[PDB]
Amino acid sequence: TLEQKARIKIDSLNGFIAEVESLGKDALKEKLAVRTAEVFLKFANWDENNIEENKSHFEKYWLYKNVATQMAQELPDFERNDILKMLDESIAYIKKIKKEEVFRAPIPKVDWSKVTVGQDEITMDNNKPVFLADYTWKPDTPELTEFYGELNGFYISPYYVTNASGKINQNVINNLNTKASGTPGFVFINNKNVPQWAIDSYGADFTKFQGAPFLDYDIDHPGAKVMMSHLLKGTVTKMKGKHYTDLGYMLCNEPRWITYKDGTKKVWYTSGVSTYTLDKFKGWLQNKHQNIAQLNALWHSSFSNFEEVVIEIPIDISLMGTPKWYDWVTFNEDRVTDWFTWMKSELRKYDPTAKAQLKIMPSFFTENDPATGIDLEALTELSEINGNDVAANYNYMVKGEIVKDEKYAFGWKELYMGYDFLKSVQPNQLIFNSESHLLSTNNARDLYMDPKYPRAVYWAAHTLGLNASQTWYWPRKEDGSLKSGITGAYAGSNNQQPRVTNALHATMMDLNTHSELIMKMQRERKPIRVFYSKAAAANKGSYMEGVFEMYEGLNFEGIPLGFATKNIISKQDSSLWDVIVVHKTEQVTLGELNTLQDYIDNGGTVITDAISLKKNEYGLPLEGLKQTKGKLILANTVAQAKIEALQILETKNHLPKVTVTETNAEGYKGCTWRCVKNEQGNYVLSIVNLGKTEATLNVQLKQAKNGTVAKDLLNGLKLPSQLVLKPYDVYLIELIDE
Repeated sequence: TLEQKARIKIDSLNGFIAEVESLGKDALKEKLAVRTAEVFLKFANWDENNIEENKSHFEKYWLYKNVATQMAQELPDFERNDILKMLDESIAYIKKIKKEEVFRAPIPKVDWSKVTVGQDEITMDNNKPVFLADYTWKPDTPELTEFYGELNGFYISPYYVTNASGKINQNVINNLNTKASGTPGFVFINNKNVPQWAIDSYGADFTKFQGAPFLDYDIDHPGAKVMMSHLLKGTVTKMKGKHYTDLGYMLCNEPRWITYKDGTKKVWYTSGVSTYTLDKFKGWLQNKHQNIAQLNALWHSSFSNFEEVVIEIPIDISLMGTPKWYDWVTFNEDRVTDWFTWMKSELRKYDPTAKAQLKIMPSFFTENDPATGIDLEALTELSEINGNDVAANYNYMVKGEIVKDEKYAFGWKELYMGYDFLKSVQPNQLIFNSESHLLSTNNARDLYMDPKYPRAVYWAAHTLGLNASQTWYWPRKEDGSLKSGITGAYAGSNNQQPRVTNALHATMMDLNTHSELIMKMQRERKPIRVFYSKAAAANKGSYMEGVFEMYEGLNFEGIPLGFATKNIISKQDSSLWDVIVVHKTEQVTLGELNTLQDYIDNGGTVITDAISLKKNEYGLPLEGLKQTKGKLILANTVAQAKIEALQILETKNHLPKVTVTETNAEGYKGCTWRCVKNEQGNYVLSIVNLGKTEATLNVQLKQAKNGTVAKDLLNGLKLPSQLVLKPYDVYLIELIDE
């Protein structure tokens, strides 16, 4: 039987591990293989005995609905055979280790008990930087914490305020009194299960208006603060300085305040707003317009004063582009930011050192979701840790079928644009993906997913700033059964994927081995900033297609990309970059325009196309920019702006000191790369093939005295002049002058 073969493989592998370590080499990756094999052998025996439960889970996901029986029946032998391939791959490699056909540096073993969470790095002893990985709901057992992480945490919810005097649930106080510091983790603030006293006191209106589906109450109702203050006051002083606050206080799980309509189509999570919200909107309208006639001309309204302003919320999406749509969506962003400005300062009263963060989805930003109320920049400014749960799309499920990315190996835009924006707003802060959806999500899933994919995307995520991650997800219990509450997200995901799970932590050991090189790419200057306007975004649903168009054209030059905004220019040192590129940003506020002028007035360079920067948020004409002491370069096409932008770096001497030229059968580059200098002063490249076909790379130094010879840092060999990259392939190489 397959399991009997597998235990034979395990026996041979363990034997090889022992021999290699006796010769003084490191076999920690292969030890991860064996454990992953043991664990999933257990998973598969439970599957075999629970076809009916597994069939019901496969019925919950549309891709597998019609073959649920088939999938549940075949799952145990899928997992077992995946385990065999895993053991074979490891057995072969540990023989190359034994025979010295490869040289792999000892992998550091991350003891979570001996790691320190800094401002922009996590480090273990010896001050070696490290990167942390765990899973959502993984069991806390020795079997799993040895390789799959030891993330700590604490969970609070307004349901713990048991009366209106602010008494906290006693079993929670007992737990908080006896829970030790423990390993590093984060505080989860639930915003559901409003307690009965709040309902009784504040009435039906208190929960009629929601930040659905993860906040169940009216953030603008005065009771909202009374309730949240009670919870924070009664628990947080017990948490101050505990290691389970090291990765912050998560103020909200996937926040959003969706407030638009679409005729008779169902808009998920949308809500109206209370009288309290309209009262703040009126105040906001007073500050924005000054007098009612100005608002009335833009709204085509005829209010006599601001107290008489009326707006229908949810506001229909057909109004997008109108002044009234801009005012609502912008105010909605601001009022949500106000709630978290309040929530943070209340938190600080009880833990003055608290690091705020949110589990924000950056896809609202990269996909330009309408009327969400989420100002990604403004909530990231208020955070000490760059929280998020960004995703990537191995595929796209359309109407219950798999569709692949039309252009690349997988959908990476959300990760690269997302994290580059996070690291432009908070360049000196850690990234903590507290519910990583790089493996699977609502519309991305494949039981048979190629194990090269988790490697590429987690490697990519870490070059971009990722420092710690809780990966979605590990719903399996200790004995291999499943937690109750299994939804459609389960079928096909990582708890049915031995080699996908193996790849993840095996890629983490590569990342940790060479973590100093990764931190150099995370800290690298970002000389080119693509401009982003919330005003353009509010007005044009398709706005982020033109933005990605510019970003995409720049993202394969060995340069880490960044963004610029009004606040980034107003608040940060312009010497941190060389040029700002504007592309297809047709509407901006006057504050945005003048800040871009201030940047040129003080010696900066702006590349823009002719169509941008000439209408305001209401569609009224703006003067655009002028060249003064700095420079203004006009360039309509992505190709021209790319030529102009790279020249500015050339002048300022900020181009990579390495060139990479790529052949592929696609007509565009798909190998994205990074270049930094190591301690011996040799240049090191990280390369990921994002393209859907094989790429040949000619890599050369710029000042080579003898030549350019590349060495594989992962396995210690010299590589051929023409590097070949299959889709998803990952290279970490050092360039030598020979």
